[PDB]
Amino acid sequence: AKVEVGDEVGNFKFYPDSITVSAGEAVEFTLVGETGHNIVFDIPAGAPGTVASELKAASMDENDLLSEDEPSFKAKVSTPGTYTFYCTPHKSANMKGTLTVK
Ligand SMILES: [Cu+2]
Repeated sequence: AKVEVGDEVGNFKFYPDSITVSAGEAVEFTLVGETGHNIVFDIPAGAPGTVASELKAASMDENDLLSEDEPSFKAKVSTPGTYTFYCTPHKSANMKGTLTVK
């Protein structure tokens, strides 16, 4: 799947903010615009440790931002369920989306 992160007008959004993928299908986040962003998954409380490792490996580090020099990030989640992801700089601005894995 492909998700655009931000736009050329500097809005703090994922495009689309809701994606449904198959197990193990990579979703490629690509930066659009000059504002840096990243993607970190929320870890469901109560999640088994296998789902928590997977979601952490599918997340960018705190000190990592997509830039014109690193414009994409690829995440793969194979466990069925729906997961929330957000951008750390603009988490306050409701810059978030959902990933449904079938
Ligand atoms: Cu952002």
